Amino acid sequence: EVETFAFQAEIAQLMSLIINTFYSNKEIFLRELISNSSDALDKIRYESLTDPSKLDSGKELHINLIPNKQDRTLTIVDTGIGMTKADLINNLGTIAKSGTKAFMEALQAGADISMIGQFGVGFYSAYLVAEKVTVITKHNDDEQYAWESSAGGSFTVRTDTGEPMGRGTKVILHLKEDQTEYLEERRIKEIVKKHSQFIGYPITLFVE
Amino acid sequence: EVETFAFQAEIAQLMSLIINTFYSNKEIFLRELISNSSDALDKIRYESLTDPSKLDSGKELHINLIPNKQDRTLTIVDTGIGMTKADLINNLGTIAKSGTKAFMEALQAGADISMIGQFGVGFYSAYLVAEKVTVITKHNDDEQYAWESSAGGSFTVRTDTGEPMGRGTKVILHLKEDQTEYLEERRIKEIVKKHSQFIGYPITLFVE
Ligand SMILES: CCc1cc(-c2[nH]nc(C)c2-c2ccc3c(c2)OCCO3)c(O)cc1O
Ligand SMILES: CCc1cc(-c2[nH]nc(C)c2-c2ccc3c(c2)OCCO3)c(O)cc1O
Repeated sequence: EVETFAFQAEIAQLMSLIINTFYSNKEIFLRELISNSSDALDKIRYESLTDPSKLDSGKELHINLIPNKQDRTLTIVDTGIGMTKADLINNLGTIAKSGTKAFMEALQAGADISMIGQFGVGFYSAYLVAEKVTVITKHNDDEQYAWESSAGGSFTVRTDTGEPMGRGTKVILHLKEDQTEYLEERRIKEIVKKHSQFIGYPITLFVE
Repeated sequence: EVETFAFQAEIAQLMSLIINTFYSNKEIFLRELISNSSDALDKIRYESLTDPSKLDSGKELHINLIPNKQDRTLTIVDTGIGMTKADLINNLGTIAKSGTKAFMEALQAGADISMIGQFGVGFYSAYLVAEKVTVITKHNDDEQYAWESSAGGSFTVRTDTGEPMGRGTKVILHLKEDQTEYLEERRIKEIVKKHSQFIGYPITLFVE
């Protein structure tokens, strides 16, 4: 079973600006995703302080960067708090309607696209480099869900068959044809060091 | 009634490093506090999307910067989600034990003190400029509380008498004698523009 939803008008607009604006500094997508992972990891660490049982679905709090040159996907996995079905539908837990409006007004007054994360909508920077994004997520209070979108104004949500992840969020970037540099090991390392060097959780870059 | 608590050893250590390390770029305290306010504002905006009644304690989502040269205090107020008594006691809702350890290890490997916010413990950067910090907070699910500390290994929590704030968090910096520059209007504006220029919520700098 697959449900299909329209993005709110404001998120459709944000997505179109990211996809259609000429902007060469596309590499900032990664620190935005890493920063999202870090926030979700913070959240599970804090909840676990009063209820250790929240970590029964995995004690290790970390981030994995997984390139696959065959599928042309870059995957950012964390073992953070994950998301419920309702959070996913509700702009992946972001304040995207108000965040987008504030971001637009900022762009009018001298901001640029790399400041997107300052408005709580950094997730959508994914579309700087990816033609399609799949988000798989598992919250302690819910089943595993798969969100997906190639933009165009719509996204799907379904229950995720098979591969149970325990707890956390997985962002699979199906990369644009001309953005394959972000599957190269030295490129990913360079970007982590440039933008995400000092982070509260370990980051493992998988090799192929 | 006043309760007195010991900081966990790790937070006592973080606090001592901030107070005793020679580090001239003290002005970053403000963007860390503004960034905390922004996160709390994000949180109430998101909760309000499924339950509008969460905003009955105030619809306006903003940040106020209030200097007072007579009391020598700089106060950062927001109308964010606020904090419960347990959050306050639990390192003001931060992941400060793990955050501190990660921050220390980062400092050993080329980080500096301005990266403190990357470890979820930016609040304590307050002690770069303040001899005593008072935090007043009001969550929808609780009464108004006052947290306070002049470091030295301890903090107090009490119920807050009188001045009800509706909803949010108030950080009153009782500034060190030699740090009065942060009460000057042009100094505060300069710092907001340098470090907190593009933020998802309005910031009002009160005049005297
Ligand atoms: C789809 C975007 C995304 C979300 C998460 C994530 N998992 N669990 C949570 C609560 C989050 C999350 C949600 C919203 C958000 C986040 C993180 O960063 C702060 C403000 O916006 C994540 O871990 C990675 C990620 O790329
Ligand atoms: C005492 C530190 C502080 C806290 C808040 C605040 N109010 N409500 C909440 C949930 C928060 C908060 C708590 C922890 C935290 C915050 C924000 O920034 C992200 C991670 O660490 C705040 O609004 C301002 C502020 O200076």
